[PDB]
Amino acid sequence: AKMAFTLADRVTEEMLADKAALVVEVVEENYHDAPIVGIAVVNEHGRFFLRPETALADPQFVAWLGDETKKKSMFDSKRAAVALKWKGIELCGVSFDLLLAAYLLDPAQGVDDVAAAAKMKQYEAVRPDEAVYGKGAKRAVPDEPVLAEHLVRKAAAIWELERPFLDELRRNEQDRLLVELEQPLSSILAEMEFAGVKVDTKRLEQMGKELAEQLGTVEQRIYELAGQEFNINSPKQLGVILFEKLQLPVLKKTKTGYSTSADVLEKLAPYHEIVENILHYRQLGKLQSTYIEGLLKVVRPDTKKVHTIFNQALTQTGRLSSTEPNLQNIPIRLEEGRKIRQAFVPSESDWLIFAADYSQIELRVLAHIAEDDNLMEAFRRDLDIHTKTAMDIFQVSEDEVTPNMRRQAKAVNFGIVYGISDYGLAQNLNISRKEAAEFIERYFESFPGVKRYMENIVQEAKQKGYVTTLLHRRRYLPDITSRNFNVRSFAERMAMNTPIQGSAADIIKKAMIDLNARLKEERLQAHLLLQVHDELILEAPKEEMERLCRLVPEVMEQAVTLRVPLKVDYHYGSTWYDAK
DNA sequence: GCGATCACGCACGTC
DNA sequence: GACGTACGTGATCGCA
Ligand SMILES: OC[C@H]1O[C@@](CO)(O[C@H]2O[C@H](CO)[C@@H](O)[C@H](O)[C@H]2O)[C@@H](O)[C@@H]1O
Ligand SMILES: OC[C@H]1O[C@@](CO)(O[C@H]2O[C@H](CO)[C@@H](O)[C@H](O)[C@H]2O)[C@@H](O)[C@@H]1O
Ligand SMILES: [Mg+2]
Repeated sequence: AKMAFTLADRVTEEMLADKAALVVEVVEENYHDAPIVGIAVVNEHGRFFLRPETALADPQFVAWLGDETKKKSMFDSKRAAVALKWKGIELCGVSFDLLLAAYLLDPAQGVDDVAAAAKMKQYEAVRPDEAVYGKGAKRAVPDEPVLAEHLVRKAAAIWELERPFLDELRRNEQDRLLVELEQPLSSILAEMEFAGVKVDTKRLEQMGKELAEQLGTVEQRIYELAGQEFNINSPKQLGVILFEKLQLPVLKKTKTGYSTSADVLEKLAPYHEIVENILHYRQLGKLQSTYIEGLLKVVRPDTKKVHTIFNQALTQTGRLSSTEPNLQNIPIRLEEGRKIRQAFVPSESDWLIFAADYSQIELRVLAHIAEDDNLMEAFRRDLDIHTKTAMDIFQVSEDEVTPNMRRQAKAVNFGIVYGISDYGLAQNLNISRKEAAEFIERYFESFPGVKRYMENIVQEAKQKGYVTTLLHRRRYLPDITSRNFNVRSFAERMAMNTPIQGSAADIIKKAMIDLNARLKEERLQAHLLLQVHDELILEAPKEEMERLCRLVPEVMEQAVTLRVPLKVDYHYGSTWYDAK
């Protein structure tokens, strides 16, 4: 049965009530400078559809959008807020975001439209967006009657579902997590995305040119060494060259053929000079295709900025992700790739990039949650944690810790945080399962509080059905009761890891909210550009650097109070590369 | 049948 | 442990 609404030709006062469900529809996946295709409002007075050209040109409607005392409930308010920012319109007063509510209640549902959220509460009187707009290439905005009914049904669902969602959040003790953390964060991310990051495209193009020259040389050397020409980028052609023509050992298999992962190739390098060249080719080609060509494709040519979109409602642990471009995986480990960061520059003359990162936040969170006396003392002394771990597991003095010992202890520390397993550690360190098991046993002997946490958290996951983070984010783990060893073991590792990774995510999100409040109080021009899981990147006038050196680390260190200190390192410079 | 698209396995970049 | 993008390849679709 059809849903009744007014297809309005002009904005009226009853559309401007002080509580409403609002839909401001942006169909393009990337909403930056994208069209708004229609607007729906549902409130005490009825249901309304407005054409955007009309509504967004109407002073009363625009004033209503920007009035913080006029409360709106929405789904994915950041998309609307950013699309409106590109049109110079402020959206304020969003008091409920159904996307973030659904995400907090259960991130595993993968809710990404109103219909998916609605089905959580047995409400089905709204179509999935994919049904209305189609998917992929065939995607398209439908004719007005179809569009208007869809937007009004979405607004009506939001209007109905706010109360039951808030009720369930309150039962879970997650209502403050929504209202005081995720919703305010959404506004901060909207500002970050809209500001964008300035790119030195000439520098990127120069790099592109160098890389292409190097790739040509290496490509030709590979042909020479192979005694043949082939698609180095093909798994089938390369496999025939390495494991048939050149007879290299097959040390590892993939589902459907020969593994050629770098870890495998590293092992084969002693047998034939072609291998080191394939590795080099892959290094350069990744930089060329993903970073140089990829970034240049998405830079806006007018302003030379890139505008990422942070997906706030995707990861199972409460981290953000970043897309189009992903600015959370710009190279840093190897110097050649690291130079890519020289192309990320401040957006104004005489400004600088300032970067601040937490030192070992996940192990500090683990020390806190596990109340492990040895680990807490280590951080209270601000020790090098990997050297301390080596001292304990290998039973030696600090002087006797060799580089290889520190390297292996570091890998153990990562294993412990990720959800230790003897097979996984063995693969990482390239040792036997028995040997890896001995490393883990020694670790738990030195850190018995961590051992107790790991046992207890798996038991809690089984008993309650989920694990929780410091600020009450939850992750359900139904596979924890599986009678399949591999399925169950993966869930156990999630039970161990999620409260650590997720609590670290909670802390940095709170730090962002606190930082923006402090920046506004101090009336600094500095602002956030990016978050990369445990680090915040800002730009500001050079004259603000001294103040930021004190202000940013303090805010990040004081965001929460743990049983150990939090420690933040910081650097600044004329490009992201130099903020090291 | 011939591009256009979709789907998936794979490899590799970050924290 | 958590992500996103690029690529090659084979399948499928879209329309005659
Ligand atoms: O707008 C972000 C918000 O939208 C969702 C879908 O509800 O993701 C869409 O937007 C993305 C960013 O452009 C795409 O990466 C994604 O493919 C698209 O479905 C949410 O998942 C997200 O939180
Ligand atoms: O032997 C106990 C030890 O095994 C683990 C897995 O490493 O859990 C297993 O043992 C349980 C009972 O004590 C089950 O509840 C669990 O499902 C099973 O996998 C550890 O958590 C536990 O300490
Ligand atoms: Mg760090």
